[PDB]
Order: sequence, then C-alpha cells, then structure tokens
Amino acid sequence: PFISLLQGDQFLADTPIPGSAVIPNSGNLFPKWADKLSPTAVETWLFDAMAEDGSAAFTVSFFRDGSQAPASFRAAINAAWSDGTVWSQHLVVPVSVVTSDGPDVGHGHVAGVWRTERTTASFDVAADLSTTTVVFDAPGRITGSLTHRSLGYPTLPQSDREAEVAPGAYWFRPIAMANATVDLTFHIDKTEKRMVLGPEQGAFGGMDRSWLPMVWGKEATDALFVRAQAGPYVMAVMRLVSKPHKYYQNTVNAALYRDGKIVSNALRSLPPDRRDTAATADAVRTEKLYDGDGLVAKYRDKNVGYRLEFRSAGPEREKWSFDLRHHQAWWAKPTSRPGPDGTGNSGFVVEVTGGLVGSEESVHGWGMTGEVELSDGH
Ligand SMILES: C/C=C(\C)[C@H]1C=C[C@H]2C[C@@H](C)C[C@@H](C)[C@@H]2[C@H]1/C(O)=C1\C(=O)N[C@@H](C[C@](C)(O)C(=O)O)C1=O
Repeated sequence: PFISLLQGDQFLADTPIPGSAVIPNSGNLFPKWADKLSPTAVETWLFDAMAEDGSAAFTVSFFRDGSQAPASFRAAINAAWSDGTVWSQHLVVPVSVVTSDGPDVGHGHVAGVWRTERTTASFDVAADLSTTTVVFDAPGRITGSLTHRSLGYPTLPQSDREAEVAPGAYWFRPIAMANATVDLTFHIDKTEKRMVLGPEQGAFGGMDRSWLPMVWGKEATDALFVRAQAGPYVMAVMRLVSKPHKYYQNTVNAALYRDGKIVSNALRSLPPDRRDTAATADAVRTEKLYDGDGLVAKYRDKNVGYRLEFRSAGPEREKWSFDLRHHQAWWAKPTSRPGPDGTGNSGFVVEVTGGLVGSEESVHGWGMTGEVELSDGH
C-alpha cells in the first residue's frame, strides 16, 4: 500500500522541494509531496454537495498547506441551509495520511485521514473513481457522511497542460459530476442541526484535486470556484487572475457539460469584456456582474454574481452564457486588513439562468461560487 504519512513536528522539508509529476489520465489523488511537505506547497482534496434546488450546500477541502505550518493539516468545512443557517469550521489535526491500494499509484483505491493521534475527518475514493465517501467524526462539531456516485462525465487531464489551472499550478476534477448524498449533524453554538440529502433527491457535487508548489496567494488577485447545474448543463470552474507583476494573467481549468457530454473543455480564460464569436479553442469568460438581482459581495468587488460564457471550438461554434446570481451568503471572510484596499473570500449559493447563445433556451438551476480576492501587492 502506498502511504504518505505526515505527523509530528518534522514533516516539513527544509527547502521548497519538488513534488512528483502529473500522472496523465489519473485522479492524481495520491499526494505529490509524499514523504516531506514543501514549506510553500499546498495540496487540496475537495468534496462538495448541494441540493438541486439550492436548499442546502456543503463543501470540505482537505488541506496539506506547508506555508501554514505547524497547523498544516486542515479540513475546511462550509455548510449552508436555505433557512439562512451557515456553518463554517476548520478541523485542524496533527495527522494527515493518504494511502493508495494497488500496484498503480495513479489508479488505486485512495483513503485519506485527517485525524488526531477527538477529531477524525476522512475521505475514500474508489480506484475507478466511481464513488467517494467522506466521513466526519468530530464530536461536538460535525458528524456524519457525504457520498458521491459519479455520473461518469469525462474529466481526467490527458497531459500536464490539461491539469493546470495556471503555469505549474494544478486544479482539476477527478469526478466532474456525481449524485451526492449527505447525512450530517452539525452542532450550532447545545443545539444540533441536520443536513440530509438522500440518494434520489437530485443532490449533486464533485471531487476536485489540486496541488501547487508555491503559495498561491502571492500569485493571484482573484480566484473563482464554480459548480452549478441548470437544466441539462453542468459547469465547473476554477479561474485565477494573477498579480500585476504578471500583468493579471487570466487562467482557468473549467468544463461545461450538456447531458453529461463535455461541450466546452475550457482551459482558456477570456478577457471579461469580450463577448465576440472567436473560438480557436474551447474557452470560458468569467465576468463580474454588478447589475440586476443578486446579493452584493462585501469586500473588494461589490458584485451581484458572475457571468460565465463558455465557447466551443467545435464545428458548430456554440456559445453558452449563464448568469450566476448571489442567492444566499454562505461564507465571507477578509483576506487582508480592512479599508480601501480590502479584499475578501466569499462563498455563495447562486441561482443560475441562461443557456445556448442565439437560441430560445432559458434554463434554471443552482450552484455555488467561491469568490476570492487578494491584494494587488506592492
Ligand atoms: C471552494 C474552493 C475554493 C474557494 C478554492 C478557490 C480558489 C483556489 C485557488 C487554488 C490554487 C488553491 C485553492 C486552495 C483555492 C481554494 C480555496 O480558496 C478554498 C477552498 O477550497 N475551501 C475554502 C475554505 C475557506 C472558505 O477558505 C474556509 O472555510 O476557510 C477556500 O477558501
């Protein structure tokens, strides 16, 4: 069994060391810093779920973050209920272990455990990526499980370029789209609250995988996470805008599906003020929305949502445009000291409208966005 076990107080490398390479056509779920963790690296395993009607949403990111040592191991959890309740906590643990069962380190049954030597948070992913299980055992905070049943959407990167969300930085989706179940109990500051999404309620989610050998905050001014479903469309986005020292490089790893077929493999992020028909490659344009309905974000950008315009370089030259409008404020935290330069990290449940450009299509759905703002820097 391949084992990456990070524990104690000597798990950090002395210098930034390289991580292992991208494995083509793989979830890449086994850690890229297997034995020692680079002090500037971050590895992320993300699992989420939301109700098909936006009545509930849940996301957890399992982190190994070298830069925030000693507290490098963390399951960051966010939960939202349609009645307005939100719940956000980190489970900071001293042990993070990931194992992959089988001879092939890129295609084995993976189990991750963020745990004390009481807090247990664990994930389990089938070797064929068909299913996941996430289990929380954190008495007095969160207990229960999340599961994914993959819908089998094409998703895996076939090359280093397809795994990138920016040069040398990786974010992609080992499971693009899954039927999600949730059966969780949260302790609200002693009161308990349930979140239950059964296997036939149309709740959906995915599994995202990321790793970076550099601290990403020093490289970006903007990060946008999206997962949304509207009618036949499923869309997932990780878009980065760099710092001004790289001239606001616009990068993305995104995908649009229609009835489970990938219709935009969007590894190109377009200038937000374009709305043209050029398409030499599949692409997505992310544009902050300020007009119309939607809760206004609180920090640097007072946006009511985001427009996502996907383009296909396929022969039909289709474009799809969706408006993702802030429906429920999920989380909101500063990413800098307050004031005129202040920035933030905001999560929303979004209402989704739109469809194929040039058609009568007008679909309706729900999703989540994570909208991160970072300082422009000296
Ligand atoms: C929901 C997903 C995101 C908000 C990601 C957004 C952009 C990513 C950039 C990428 C390169 C690294 C990765 C770690 C970031 C990810 C990130 O910033 C996360 C994430 O995965 N979970 C949250 C955790 C959160 C809200 O900050 C918290 O609960 O404290 C969070 O802020």
